[PDB]
Amino acid sequence: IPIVVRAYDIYSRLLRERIVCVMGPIDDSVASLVIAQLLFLQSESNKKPIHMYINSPGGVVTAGLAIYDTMQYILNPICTWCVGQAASMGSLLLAAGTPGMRHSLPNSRIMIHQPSIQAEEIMKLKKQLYNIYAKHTKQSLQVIESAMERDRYMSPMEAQEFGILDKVLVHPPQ
Amino acid sequence: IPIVVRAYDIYSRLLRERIVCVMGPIDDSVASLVIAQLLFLQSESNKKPIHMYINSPGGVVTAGLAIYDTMQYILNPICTWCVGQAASMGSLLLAAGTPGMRHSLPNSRIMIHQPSIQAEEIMKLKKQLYNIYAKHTKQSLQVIESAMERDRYMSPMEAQEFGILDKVLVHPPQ
Amino acid sequence: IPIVVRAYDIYSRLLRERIVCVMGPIDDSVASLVIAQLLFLQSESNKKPIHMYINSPGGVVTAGLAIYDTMQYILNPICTWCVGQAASMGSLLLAAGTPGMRHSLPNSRIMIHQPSIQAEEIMKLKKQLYNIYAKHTKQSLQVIESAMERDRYMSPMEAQEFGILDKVLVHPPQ
Amino acid sequence: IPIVVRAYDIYSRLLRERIVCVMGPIDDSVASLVIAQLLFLQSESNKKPIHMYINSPGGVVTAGLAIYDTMQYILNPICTWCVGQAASMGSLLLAAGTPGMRHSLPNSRIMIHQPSIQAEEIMKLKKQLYNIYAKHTKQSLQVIESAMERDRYMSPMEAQEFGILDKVLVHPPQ
Amino acid sequence: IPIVVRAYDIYSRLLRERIVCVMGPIDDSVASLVIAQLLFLQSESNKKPIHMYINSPGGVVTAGLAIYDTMQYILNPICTWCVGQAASMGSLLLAAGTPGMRHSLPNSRIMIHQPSIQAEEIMKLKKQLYNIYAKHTKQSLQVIESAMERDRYMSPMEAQEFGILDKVLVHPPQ
Amino acid sequence: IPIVVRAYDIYSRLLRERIVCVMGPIDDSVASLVIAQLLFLQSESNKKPIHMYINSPGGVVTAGLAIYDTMQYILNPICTWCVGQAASMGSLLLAAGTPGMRHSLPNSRIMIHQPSIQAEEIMKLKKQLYNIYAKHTKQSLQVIESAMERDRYMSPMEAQEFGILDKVLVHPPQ
Amino acid sequence: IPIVVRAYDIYSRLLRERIVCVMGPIDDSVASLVIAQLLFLQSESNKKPIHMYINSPGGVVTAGLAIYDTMQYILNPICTWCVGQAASMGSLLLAAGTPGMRHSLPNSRIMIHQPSIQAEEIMKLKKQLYNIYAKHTKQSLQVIESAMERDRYMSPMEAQEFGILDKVLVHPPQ
Amino acid sequence: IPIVVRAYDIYSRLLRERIVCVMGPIDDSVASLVIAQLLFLQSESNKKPIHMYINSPGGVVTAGLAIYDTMQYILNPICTWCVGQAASMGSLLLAAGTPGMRHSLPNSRIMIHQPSIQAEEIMKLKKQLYNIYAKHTKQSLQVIESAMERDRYMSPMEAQEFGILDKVLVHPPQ
Amino acid sequence: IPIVVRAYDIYSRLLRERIVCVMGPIDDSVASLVIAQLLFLQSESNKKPIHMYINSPGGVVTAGLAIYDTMQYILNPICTWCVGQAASMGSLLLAAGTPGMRHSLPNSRIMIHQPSIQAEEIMKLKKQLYNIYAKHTKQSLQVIESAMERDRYMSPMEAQEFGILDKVLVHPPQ
Amino acid sequence: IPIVVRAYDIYSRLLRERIVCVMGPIDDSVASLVIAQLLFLQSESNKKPIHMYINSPGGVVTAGLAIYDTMQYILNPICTWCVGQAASMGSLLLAAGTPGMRHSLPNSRIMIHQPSIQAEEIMKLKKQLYNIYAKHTKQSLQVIESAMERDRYMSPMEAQEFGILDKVLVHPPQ
Ligand SMILES: C[C@@H]1Cc2nc(NCc3ccc(Br)cc3)[nH]c(=O)c2CN1Cc1cccc(C#N)c1
Ligand SMILES: C[C@@H]1Cc2nc(NCc3ccc(Br)cc3)[nH]c(=O)c2CN1Cc1cccc(C#N)c1
Ligand SMILES: C[C@@H]1Cc2nc(NCc3ccc(Br)cc3)[nH]c(=O)c2CN1Cc1cccc(C#N)c1
Ligand SMILES: C[C@@H]1Cc2nc(NCc3ccc(Br)cc3)[nH]c(=O)c2CN1Cc1cccc(C#N)c1
Ligand SMILES: C[C@@H]1Cc2nc(NCc3ccc(Br)cc3)[nH]c(=O)c2CN1Cc1cccc(C#N)c1
Ligand SMILES: C[C@@H]1Cc2nc(NCc3ccc(Br)cc3)[nH]c(=O)c2CN1Cc1cccc(C#N)c1
Ligand SMILES: C[C@@H]1Cc2nc(NCc3ccc(Br)cc3)[nH]c(=O)c2CN1Cc1cccc(C#N)c1
Ligand SMILES: C[C@@H]1Cc2nc(NCc3ccc(Br)cc3)[nH]c(=O)c2CN1Cc1cccc(C#N)c1
Ligand SMILES: C[C@@H]1Cc2nc(NCc3ccc(Br)cc3)[nH]c(=O)c2CN1Cc1cccc(C#N)c1
Ligand SMILES: C[C@@H]1Cc2nc(NCc3ccc(Br)cc3)[nH]c(=O)c2CN1Cc1cccc(C#N)c1
Repeated sequence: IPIVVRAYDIYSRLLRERIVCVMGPIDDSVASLVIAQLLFLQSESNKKPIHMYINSPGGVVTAGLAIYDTMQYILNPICTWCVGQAASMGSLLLAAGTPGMRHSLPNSRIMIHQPSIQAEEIMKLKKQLYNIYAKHTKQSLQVIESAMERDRYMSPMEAQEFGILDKVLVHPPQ
Repeated sequence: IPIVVRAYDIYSRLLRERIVCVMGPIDDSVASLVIAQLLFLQSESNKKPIHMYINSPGGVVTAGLAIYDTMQYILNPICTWCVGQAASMGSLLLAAGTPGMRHSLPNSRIMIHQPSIQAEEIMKLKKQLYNIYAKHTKQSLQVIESAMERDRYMSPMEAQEFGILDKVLVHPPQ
Repeated sequence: IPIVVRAYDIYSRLLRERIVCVMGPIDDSVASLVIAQLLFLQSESNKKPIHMYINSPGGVVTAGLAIYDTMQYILNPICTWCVGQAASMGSLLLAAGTPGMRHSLPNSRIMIHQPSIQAEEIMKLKKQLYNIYAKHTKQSLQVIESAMERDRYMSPMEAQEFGILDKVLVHPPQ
Repeated sequence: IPIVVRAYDIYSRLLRERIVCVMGPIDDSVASLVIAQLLFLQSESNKKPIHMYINSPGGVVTAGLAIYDTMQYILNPICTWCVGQAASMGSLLLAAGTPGMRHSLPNSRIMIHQPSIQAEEIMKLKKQLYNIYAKHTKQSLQVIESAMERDRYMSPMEAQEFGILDKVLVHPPQ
Repeated sequence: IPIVVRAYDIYSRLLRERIVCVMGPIDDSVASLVIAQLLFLQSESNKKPIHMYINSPGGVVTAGLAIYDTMQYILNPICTWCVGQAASMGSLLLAAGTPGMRHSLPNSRIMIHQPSIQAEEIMKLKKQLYNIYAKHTKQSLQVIESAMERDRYMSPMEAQEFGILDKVLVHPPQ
Repeated sequence: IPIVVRAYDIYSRLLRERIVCVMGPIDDSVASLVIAQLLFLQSESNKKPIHMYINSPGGVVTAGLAIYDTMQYILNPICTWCVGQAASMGSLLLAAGTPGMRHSLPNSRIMIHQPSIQAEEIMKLKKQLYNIYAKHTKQSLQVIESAMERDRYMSPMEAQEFGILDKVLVHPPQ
Repeated sequence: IPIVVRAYDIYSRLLRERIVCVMGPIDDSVASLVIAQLLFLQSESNKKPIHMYINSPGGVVTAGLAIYDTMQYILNPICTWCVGQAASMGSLLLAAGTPGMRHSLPNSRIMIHQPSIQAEEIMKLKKQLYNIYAKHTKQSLQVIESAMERDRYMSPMEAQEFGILDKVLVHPPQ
Repeated sequence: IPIVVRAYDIYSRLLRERIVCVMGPIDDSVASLVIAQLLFLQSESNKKPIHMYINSPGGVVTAGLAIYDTMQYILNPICTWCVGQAASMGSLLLAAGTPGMRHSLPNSRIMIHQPSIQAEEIMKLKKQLYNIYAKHTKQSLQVIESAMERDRYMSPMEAQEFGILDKVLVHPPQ
Repeated sequence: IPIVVRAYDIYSRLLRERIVCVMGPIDDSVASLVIAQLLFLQSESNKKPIHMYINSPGGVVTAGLAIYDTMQYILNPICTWCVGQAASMGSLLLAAGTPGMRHSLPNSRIMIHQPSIQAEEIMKLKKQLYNIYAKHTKQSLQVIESAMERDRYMSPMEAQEFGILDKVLVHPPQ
Repeated sequence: IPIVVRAYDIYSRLLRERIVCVMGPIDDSVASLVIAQLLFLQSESNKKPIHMYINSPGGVVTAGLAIYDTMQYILNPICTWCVGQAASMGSLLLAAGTPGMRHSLPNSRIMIHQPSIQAEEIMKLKKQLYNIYAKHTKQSLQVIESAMERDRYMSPMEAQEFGILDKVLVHPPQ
């Protein structure tokens, strides 16, 4: 994490590009940082888009739900880019983007299995996650449950036709 | 924790927005930090409100009681925002907010079970918590005990009708 | 631990409000820090009061005795504020405050039990604690020993009746 | 890691010479840093080349594939310099360089074995790697699968004739 | 590691004397740092010499080969000074210096045993080291193999007559 | 564990008195041993009763369910004696006793909270536990769910009137 | 594990009842023991059946395949009994039983997900498992794959109608 | 633990003298062993007494209560002998002995402080302990609670005066 | 590991069936035990065959070579049965069996990759392994080197075609 | 620990010579063992002497007091032999022997410092030790306190003239 050039860090100038990247497992600290960055970008401008690079092997369910609630709260359109992999919570945040701005890369893998203590609490968490999926991906609850029951990854085109993604860019279209 | 924009980081500008975030488990250090931040915001202006983002999986009983005493001591109205999950100790602070300023998010989870060496000390602490709940939630001691005896998470609407929350917002007032 | 406001840390401005915070267990380093802060505050002003916030689950006997000797040595009046829990050494430093200026929040906890290798040394230290309590709380050595034999936490009102506290404030009296 | 010469660190000036370096094992953080550096160099100039030094013993397949997708996304030609060794996951990044600009030092070691929990996921990743190698190395899928099935290190000349490298420099052009 | 004086660290000023010290075991990070320092000194001036202090108890074979390739690539004459000892890779880098500039100290010990799990890879690396020694030391492959097969250290005079060193200085000749 | 007197061990003569014991946490090995003992006692006599002492603080749900299925399969009447305590799983084993043979000592403790990765699996297991309780205790599903939702122990008389126990002996009734 | 009755152990008499118990995770040692027990029971009598109790959360794939090959090699009919739970690797052993002798208790759990570095080898093992399941359960490979692609536990009736089980007993035949 | 002389172990013959020793902390296994020994001695003879040597630094409240219930259940009179020391549970089992047979050695130490997650559970357990003490020592609940609220050790003579002991023997009756 | 019946352990009767199972990784102790068992079976009868069950994930090269030299030294024909898998040294011992007696089960996995500090020593050992394979498998050195260079598992039929096996039995000979 | 010869262990025959060796630190287990052995030797014959070899670097105060109470309780004359050393509790048990039978060896060292949580408890225990010393050694309390306050060892002759020992033997006097 070297300093890039007014003496900005690689992750400091990154946020100055309206970009909030969620790298690694999603924990309480990472969730709080992402929420703070999203709110700061909203304060800077409530109409400009905010990019979110999603590369996480999982995380906490409550953390992802808080990040999703913050994303939906702010009035900025969220462009979710799956740069790497999209685990259960990562894939949820990916699908939680604005309709028509959920992009990805050719070798990006998406997974919605949600492998997951309090039985009733986690089951109701799964129920509300199914609800969020049915809302964003424009799908039904039965198909979402059947898909999340299978422990398997999906390709960019599969995720695009299923509703998780919208576009699959290989190079900047010009 | 990158630097945002006079060379301030996330957690510094967060406190400059009259906002305090009790993130992670509540311990002696976190409790002291929250108390200092609340008192500093009071010093800045005793009239302006203070926002408290509550996302904690639990914490210490004495720490939460100290945070509650500091909140009640300062003359600033406390807007408790349940951003994520609100454990027993965090749920107390969420209920200890100003009447009419205890907000939450759609996918937030609130718990008041308080899954809790000195048996008599922790019992008196539980009684103090019952009293605080009956005071802020405008409920009785019997119902509070019955609710805190069950290990479960309440929904935003359930916590709003029970007395823990006041409003359940999805987007800012349009 | 963010930066507050000329780019002062939270704990730095804290010491600039004549406040010393004895947080967490009391050890040699914490004791040296508290002693240095007290002496520096005396240097800044020998007549202005010094506020000592006490929240500790215990500590070292010699460390608490050093802090007490430093408090008694400096001419400044020491306002001991119990914010959280006051353990053996915490409660001892609390009772060691200037008469008429020992305060505690409504839900704070006080305990002088002192749950007491050199057996004779620690016993003589215990006798010194007995004497200090008899001096400050205006109580007799017999009742002090009888109370310290019981392992329990005193409430702010109970500690005020016992002579450990002078006031139990709920809100700034105006 | 000393400071070099306006108070620039060695790795800071390194990124300031359009020179990215995938050193050590490839993980989520390292891949995120590499992607950020690549995108920042594209922002500085989308036509000037970008140098990528590869001395990695491997890493996460997802991370390397994300780095590859980022390299292919940006319009800058990527000069992949194999320094020391180019393990499986690095070898792809070494083979993914712009044609006519993939260099390697005389004593560098190249390997594409890619030693190979979700079986279907990792095997689909292996198939994607086969496709990428066939694309960049201009080789067929059968020969790539045969070469990656053998656990061995190729020499710079061997990797050059195999299509992984374009030049094997001993000294700069005289 | 104090600061020497325009507020330069001891190692920062060391690197400003055209000097790169390979201290301790040679790992990937140390190898990358040495390569970056050598290339930076080249950029500063490709004509002035570069001093390399070699004191390491071993290291990685690929790391030493990368350092050697970097040394041979840059057009700067390398003055290798053995300060304290020279392990297998250290002694190799020592012999890899410019003819007539491979100095050492009286009590400096040189070892070329190379106590070398991919067996074929390490054996091919061993053959590469044999070739490098035969090139620089101006010796044959058989004698180099016989020497590296024995696990023992060599004195500065023995290393000078064998071809590893050129001069054995005690004090600056004036 | 001394030998008692034909040179039998404590736990050996114990099983020779048709007396099985579930001590400590219930696990795969313990459950297998209990099943083997129950089947051996059935082989010895399918009509004579079998005593099951329960002093377990819990264990695996599948193990307790295996023990329960073995108890139901064997035709022997099972006298479940709650000695010390009967945690959730043990409590099921305590409730799974033959009607009119579930005994408990005065100071014994009963608890059916069942505090408990696959969400749906554990939820269906909890549903099966609800069904088993409704069957044995002659209670409804709603009351069982309400009771098991509260994390608290029950007294012998409370468990007897609730349906978990039948008799509360202090001494052998004669 | 006390001694039962000529001073036989629990697991000793268990094997003397032509009964083998695959308890806990399946490893090399456990698989070798199961194979030895099966072959010894065959030696005793090739016509008499052999009972295999299956309570395992999984284990090594090669170990389970060795157990399956031993079961199929011996001429004795294998009566599989799912007690407690039959995880993926055990489920095969449960499904590999003789047609018409695969029993399961009411609360037992069956799972065939087979959650599974030698990527190619584990995929070929998964294909062999597909073949074995298609053979024993009298189902097509497509349905077997679509079923075990989901991570879930089947009930006794579900596994019986799917082909993994034959009978679901609650009590011995009256 | 040597063999004493029909090849008896020291503990084997010890238990053959109608003597049970609760040595060390009281856990589930120790509790089960003590219960088994007591019931075996009852089986041997219900009239003859049973000697219980108590040397424990503490233990589990549930284990001590189980041992107490077993002692009260069996008709044999229990002669409690405090050897070395008697902690909370040790002293409870000591006082639980038959009246007129609770002995202790001259230098033995008795402590009933009971220094003690479920708050309500442990509190009800402490209430049960208060009741047991009031029953056996013939003391009132108020004085019992005020006594064990202090953390101190009673001498054999003091414990005899307090009602915990009946005799303090220095030598057998001459 | 129960006892089978004149009070013989399972592994004891196993060796009494002229069988020597090399289970788990091959180490010095396991190699010594296997050699001792082979020589004991030779002493019992030099004409009767000796069965060697091979289920190993790997082992030491020297250990496997010692086992091979022992197998070749004794005049008994060695029937090597691959049960579950045959790793680097396991597969070598398997191929080292007497011609016409190397058997394997349908689902067994054979691998001769031999993924193998002394470099020259291990390379000479691997050359010896090449020679042994060429001797027993009737194959040439080049093909053996090509096969062992690939990290993959051969099926029983493939290993039979490659000369490692002579038969692939599904059931005993009818 | 070999077997000596009717197939008796070294320690078993040692205990059969009326000898109890308190070897190593004195803990609850060793204390119970010594008490049991002493009582067994009493049961065998209350007139014959009992030898006690004392070689321990310390132990527990309560354990030593229990051993002392057992020694004084039994009517057998205790011959305490100091073999190698005598720590605080070891030296106490040594002095606790019968007058005229407290022997030792030439190079045996005696220490009575007693370097010693519960301050008041250990203080009263050390007072009891003072009393025991004054009783057995025929000395006063002041001298005993002054001696135990010094952290130093004593020679056999010093301990004999002080009262701890009675004789200092080198060879059996004949
Ligand atoms: C109203 C309350 C206060 C507030 N304050 C500002 N100030 C701008 C700002 C925030 C943060 C940084 Br860093 C820098 C500048 N902007 C807002 O959007 C909010 C909203 N809050 C409600 C709310 C809603 C949903 C999720 C969360 C959460 N977590 C909180
Ligand atoms: C009177 C005593 C001193 C004092 N000092 C100031 N100065 C402002 C200030 C405080 C902190 C930072 Br950082 C920056 C500026 N402001 C106050 O509100 C208090 C109140 N204190 C009593 C008190 C009451 C309740 C909880 C606690 C606690 N813990 C302490
Ligand atoms: C006389 C000796 C020197 C001295 N020096 C100053 N200078 C002011 C100062 C101190 C510290 C910081 Br940071 C900044 C400014 N002020 C004093 O009060 C003392 C007293 N000392 C005696 C003494 C008494 C009791 C406890 C301790 C202790 N520990 C030491
Ligand atoms: C459109 C989206 C936003 C964006 N923003 C800028 N700004 C320049 C800049 C970036 C970073 C630093 Br540090 C400094 C300056 N430049 C871009 O190339 C992209 C592309 N993004 C899409 C995209 C494509 C492929 C991989 C990833 C990833 N990870 C993301
Ligand atoms: C051509 C490529 C880019 C390049 N860039 C510059 N710029 C100067 C500079 C470098 C680094 C720092 Br810090 C500061 C200033 N100078 C060069 O010598 C090289 C050579 N590279 C090829 C190359 C050859 C041998 C080993 C490695 C390696 N590892 C890489
Ligand atoms: C029919 C099958 C074979 C069998 N064999 C005997 N033999 C007596 C015996 C068993 C064990 C010892 Br040790 C000593 C003597 N007795 C039986 O009850 C059963 C029942 N089995 C079915 C079954 C039912 C429920 C749970 C499990 C389980 N786990 C297994
Ligand atoms: C022919 C070969 C030798 C042999 N020997 C006997 N003896 C009886 C016996 C075995 C074991 C104990 Br313990 C006690 C008595 N009985 C047999 O079934 C076999 C079969 N063998 C082939 C074979 C097939 C499948 C899996 C494995 C494996 N692993 C091995
Ligand atoms: C009636 C039930 C069965 C029974 N069986 C016998 N047999 C004698 C015996 C027991 C053990 C060994 Br070892 C050797 C011979 N004797 C009895 O006292 C009891 C009493 N039971 C009830 C009961 C009461 C209190 C605590 C517990 C407990 N834990 C259990
Ligand atoms: C001659 C030497 C002594 C000897 N002794 C006997 N006695 C039979 C016997 C051996 C072992 C047990 Br257990 C029980 C009975 N039988 C022999 O085969 C050998 C051969 N030895 C040479 C030799 C050759 C190859 C590998 C090794 C090895 N390791 C050793
Ligand atoms: C009266 C009570 C029962 C009793 N029983 C016998 N039986 C002989 C015997 C004991 C043990 C083995 Br092993 C073998 C044979 N002999 C006795 O001395 C005692 C004395 N007891 C009281 C007592 C006094 C002092 C310390 C402790 C202690 N700890 C206990």
